[PDB]
Amino acid sequence: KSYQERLELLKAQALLSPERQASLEKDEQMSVTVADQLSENVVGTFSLPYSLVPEVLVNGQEYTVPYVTEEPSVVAAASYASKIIKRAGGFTAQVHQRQMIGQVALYQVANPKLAQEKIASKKAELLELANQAYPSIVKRGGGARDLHVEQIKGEPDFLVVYIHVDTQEAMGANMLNTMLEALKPVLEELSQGQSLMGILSNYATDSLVTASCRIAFRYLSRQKDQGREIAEKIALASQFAQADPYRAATHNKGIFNGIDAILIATGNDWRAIEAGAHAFASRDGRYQGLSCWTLDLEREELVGEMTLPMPVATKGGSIGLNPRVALSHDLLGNPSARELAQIIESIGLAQNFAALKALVSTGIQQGHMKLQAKSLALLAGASESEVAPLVERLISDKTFNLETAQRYLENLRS
Amino acid sequence: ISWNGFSKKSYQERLELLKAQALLSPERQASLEKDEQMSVTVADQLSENVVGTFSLPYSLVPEVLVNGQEYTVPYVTEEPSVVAAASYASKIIKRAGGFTAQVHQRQMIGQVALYQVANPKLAQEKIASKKAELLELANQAYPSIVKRGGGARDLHVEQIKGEPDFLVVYIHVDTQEAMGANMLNTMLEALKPVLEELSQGQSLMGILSNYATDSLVTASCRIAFRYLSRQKDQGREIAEKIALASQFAQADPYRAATHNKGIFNGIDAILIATGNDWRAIEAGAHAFASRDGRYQGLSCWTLDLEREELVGEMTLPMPVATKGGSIGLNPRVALSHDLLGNPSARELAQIIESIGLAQNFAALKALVS
Ligand SMILES: NC(=O)C1=CN([C@@H]2O[C@H](COP(=O)(O)OP(=O)(O)OC[C@H]3O[C@@H](n4cnc5c(N)ncnc54)[C@H](OP(=O)(O)O)[C@@H]3O)[C@@H](O)[C@H]2O)C=CC1
Repeated sequence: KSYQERLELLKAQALLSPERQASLEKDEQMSVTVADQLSENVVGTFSLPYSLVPEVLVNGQEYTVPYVTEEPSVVAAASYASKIIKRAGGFTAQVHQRQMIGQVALYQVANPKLAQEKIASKKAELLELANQAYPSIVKRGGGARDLHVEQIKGEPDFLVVYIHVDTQEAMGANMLNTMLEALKPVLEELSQGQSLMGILSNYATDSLVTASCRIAFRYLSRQKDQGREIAEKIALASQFAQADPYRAATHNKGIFNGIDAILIATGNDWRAIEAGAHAFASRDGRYQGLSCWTLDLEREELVGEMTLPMPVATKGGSIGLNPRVALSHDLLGNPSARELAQIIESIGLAQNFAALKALVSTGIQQGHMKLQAKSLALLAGASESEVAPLVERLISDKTFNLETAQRYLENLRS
Repeated sequence: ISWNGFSKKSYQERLELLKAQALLSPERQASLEKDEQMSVTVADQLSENVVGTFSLPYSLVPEVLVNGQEYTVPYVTEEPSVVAAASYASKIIKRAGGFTAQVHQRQMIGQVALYQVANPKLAQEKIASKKAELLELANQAYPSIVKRGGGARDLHVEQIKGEPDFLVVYIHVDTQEAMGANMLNTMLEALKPVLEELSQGQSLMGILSNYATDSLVTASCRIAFRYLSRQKDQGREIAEKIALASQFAQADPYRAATHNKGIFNGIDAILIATGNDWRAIEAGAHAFASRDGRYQGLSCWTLDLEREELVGEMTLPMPVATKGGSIGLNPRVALSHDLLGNPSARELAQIIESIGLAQNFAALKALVS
């Protein structure tokens, strides 16, 4: 469909209220005046494409997901993956926890063991102090929930106080930074040490979210053995990303083609999600692929699963200022942060699935066979003028290999 | 002329000050003054299912001094204080002589993964013995790049034991001003048949790698203590605390993630402005951060007590581009490159690397002060 036909179709689907639909048809943008409130030294605005990924089925609810990407084929891939996985029942997703982590680092602590025990014994008192430093969140039902103290040996040694905070629908960088700043004096007195910093942590292991899918082999190919072969290769591709960091970077980049597209569309901080997830990818001592694809040979199903820190937000940042971000949240039915996180996780896994399927699939047939035959021609030692006759003979056979290329090369020259 | 007063100037006055700097041609200045955006029609050719466009702020970071050359850096970010921090850091570091940056190598890596190789050692030697023949085969698969002076330069083979074992053929390719995903993927498709024949194995995939360790770029600065504070000794204390914060990021992954995020507030901002793939740079760099077995901070700040200097350094994979993709289709991306003086990709990599370190400096300074 054309651009305009896409708008008519979206209008007929009634996914947007009449006002939002009109806004989108006028392609309403954040104004320079509002942009001037989001950033500094603003001299204009910058536009990217805004696309829709239909039929994203998460926990039995179907969504049309907005994407902002400049990379060709990314949206098409996500739509393709979503369609297949919808046939296979959609995604199942869950939030394990949703809390943000902040830390105060202390140094020059003469007696770290005692300091650790003193601080741990004042846990409730210190959590009450953080809550009083930012009193709005407790009134609204959130707040600082836990505290842990760790010694980190090295050059020099650090004593690190971590707080775990329920920030509800917000990202909470300012909340944690305010709470941590209030804790510094008492943490110094309790430890008799020096406060180095108090800052939120983007290694958001209190906000893990998991999505999965289960794809019968028949959705991968009609030829019974073929679908199994595609599934087997996708699992092998997932295993390869576990073995080679050079593959892992590309595997995970492919996930974030999708994730970053919907983060931008929803006003979320993708540098934060990227950092937390790529750090999560090396928690076992090696940088590895973030998702796992495995075979269910008994059920003949390909199983995909991906766990990430996904501390996204539905309030704050530009979510209220950029009008198209507001439209994106409306388009999704105004999900909570937890629901949004589960949608984003599914999208990331969908994006990954389309990449792996394309990576492992072979045989352009008509054109691929001439590519194959020319490579074998050259390896056989064909010179420049011999290549075209060679390829022509090869591709005209039911099958061929290097030995065929070499034998025909000898016929050519003899 | 001076950039003083630029942040407090109105939008209209900022544009006038930019005009006074004579950084842009009449057409580009006009384009910016009308805030010209990529149209829906052009967007419709860059992506699929397009139903509109999405706008973000566009800002300038002036006085970025890299290898004796001064730049006005464009930023696209939605996070308050990011542009201000980068501008603050850049001015201080310009006072301190600016950045020194160098490109160690500029090549892309692609890989073919082979499995079911009965004799990996033999396959490894057979493949190595046809190296020159394989490199020429790859170059003929994408002959336009060779006409421009690039192409496949090297090829090596590794056994990666595991479940199962893989035999991996890596190619190292000079992609010139492009990122070269299509170039490498095309060469790799051509290599699959012959690599399978040589190895007597099965090709699993042939794809470029975003772990771009053949494209490392290093940037550094040396900031006298007196540029960190007017009160003198306070400057040394700030230097000491920034070095400590850098060390904390070597010790705790919970800190390293935030440290590295803070770097990419800046890097991704200029990547978007120049039409480059920020997922690719993010992935390779975060992968680089755990090369020593632990996820660690990507930059190092150290005290030079003897010279009374705070020293900053950062090495990253930075395979950025000046040709291809949306580069040139989005009118503001074309404008961003003109704004930088149309740097080569190598030059741009050095500017971006410097920007990331500048951003990092402002984050750490604000954190410990
Ligand atoms: N994991 C990944 O990163 C992957 C990314 N991509 C996406 O593809 C794009 C990057 O791939 P890429 O191959 O670089 O882009 P292109 O496919 O568009 O190829 C680059 C084009 O620029 C031309 N050109 C002009 N000058 C030069 C020069 N000095 N050096 C090289 N080329 C020049 C080339 O030659 P000419 O016009 O004369 O033929 C060619 O047409 C990005 O959008 C990326 O996101 C795609 C697949 C995988």
